[PDB]
Amino acid sequence: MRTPSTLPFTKMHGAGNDFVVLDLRDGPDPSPELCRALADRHKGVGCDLVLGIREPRSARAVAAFDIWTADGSRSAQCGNGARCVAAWAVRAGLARGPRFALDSPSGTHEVDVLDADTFRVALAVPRFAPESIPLFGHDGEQDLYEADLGDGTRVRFAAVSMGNPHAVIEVDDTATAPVARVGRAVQASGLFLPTVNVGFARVESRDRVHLRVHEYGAGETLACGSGACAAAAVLMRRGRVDRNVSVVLPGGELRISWPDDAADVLMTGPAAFVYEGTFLHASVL
Amino acid sequence: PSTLPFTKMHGAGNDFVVLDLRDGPDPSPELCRALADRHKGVGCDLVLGIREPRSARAVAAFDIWTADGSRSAQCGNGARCVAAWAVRAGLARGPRFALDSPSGTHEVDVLDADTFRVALAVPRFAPESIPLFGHDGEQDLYEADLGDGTRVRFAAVSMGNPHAVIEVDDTATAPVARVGRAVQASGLFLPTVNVGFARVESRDRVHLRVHEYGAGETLACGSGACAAAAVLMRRGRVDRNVSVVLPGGELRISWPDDAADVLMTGPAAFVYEGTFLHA
Repeated sequence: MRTPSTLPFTKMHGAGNDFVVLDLRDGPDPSPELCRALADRHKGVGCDLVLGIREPRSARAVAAFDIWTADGSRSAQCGNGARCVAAWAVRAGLARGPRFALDSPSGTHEVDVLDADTFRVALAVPRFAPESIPLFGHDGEQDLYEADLGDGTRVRFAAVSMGNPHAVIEVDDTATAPVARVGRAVQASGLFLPTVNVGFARVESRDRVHLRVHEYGAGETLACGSGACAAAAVLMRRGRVDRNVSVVLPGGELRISWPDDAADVLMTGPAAFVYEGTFLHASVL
Repeated sequence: PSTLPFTKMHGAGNDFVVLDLRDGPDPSPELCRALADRHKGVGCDLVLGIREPRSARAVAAFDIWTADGSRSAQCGNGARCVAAWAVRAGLARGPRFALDSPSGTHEVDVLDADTFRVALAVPRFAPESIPLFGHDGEQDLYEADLGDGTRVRFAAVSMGNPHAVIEVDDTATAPVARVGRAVQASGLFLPTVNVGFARVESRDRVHLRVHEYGAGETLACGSGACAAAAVLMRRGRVDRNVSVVLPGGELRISWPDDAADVLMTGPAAFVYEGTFLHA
């Protein structure tokens, strides 16, 4: 039922972090050229990430997925995307049952189906040691570190690795924060790897946290799952919120659970099917 | 109804969701907004709806909705995309035909599979036709100190919609959003004026950025390109056939004589076919 010259796809999003999902089983990977075209919001389809679904690699998983950014390069992990792959897998008959595993580029992740739209994904175990983030110029683990980013920009932040590095800055109001400017400053500070994602968090209660994230490469999007998990863990590590907490992002709301310091952070949230598509003249770019 | 077939197209990066409305209701404001949402919907500058023709001449009409669900009286790049759509659907057979827009009837020449020349409108420079306020009896280059401290020298023309055309030394560094909004709020024009920032490279070539009503800048504004060309032709600065380079692509503009329609040649592209799932 696949017309030659065309590429079927599914447009999805997880809390406004949006994806072009391809079924890559028994065929090639998309070239970088094709990924770039797919992600072009005006002349292509438009998305934060291209996700390609294949047969499982691990013994237990029901499907595997790979990830491409809007410039065509591969990416090692994605938070919101995993929920969309899970929903897509359920819809395609790949994944039956309340619980199943998915292979990402970097690991195998257990998924719980909470309802048709809601999926819970184990992401990673937070690492706080300055040595594992790495947090340069710091040796003792601390709840908060302090950065002099030049006169007029003094920043107090927490630090944690979720596979990717994260700086978490508490704010009076997130809608409000110099996300792009301070996020770029922290990224260029040399306190972290240049890949650090900078979150700006406002604690509404022990149950509810508001967050914006300046992400490496993309900059800010509507939702950064890794950053949400990082903000939650940091605020839990310092006793500010409960071990189950809602994180409110521009594009949607997630529920983060971290039952034990040695356990994986769990990320619950929505997955949405937006439209089905057929990209024309897929060989002509 | 349940799901909704659509076609995604663009004209020089000005992008559209095209619906076939020939026997169904118009998209609601709510549907238009969901359709235009780039992250949680389809994503487009405008929604276009194909309808049966109104004029004796045309093979099809089309209506236009903005990303907030309100209707729009015309669109230059969209017309080329409607032309391509109409050819593909078998509505228009040979290399020329007419299309009804919400505000007129437009001759289309099919130059090749992806290239269409469309007659936009006859330029009107009379201050009372723009309408120009405060002036409204004066036809020349104008100068005005806007309410935001900027002094601007600009030409005025109506292509159906109003246009202010400002010459600059460099389109890349021009204050398109700031001065474009200043001009719209000025009261020299209806708030609906599109504000162009044009650098003349040669008599054959013009670079342009346009601050549009409502949307702000996009990758291409066809009516703005026609307005900038007609202004610079009346000002004697360019030939009656001129290329207008926009952020998303290039258009070829011709205005054979002062009573003629301005003709706008440029690309139209099909990107993908889609089924919107509502749910």
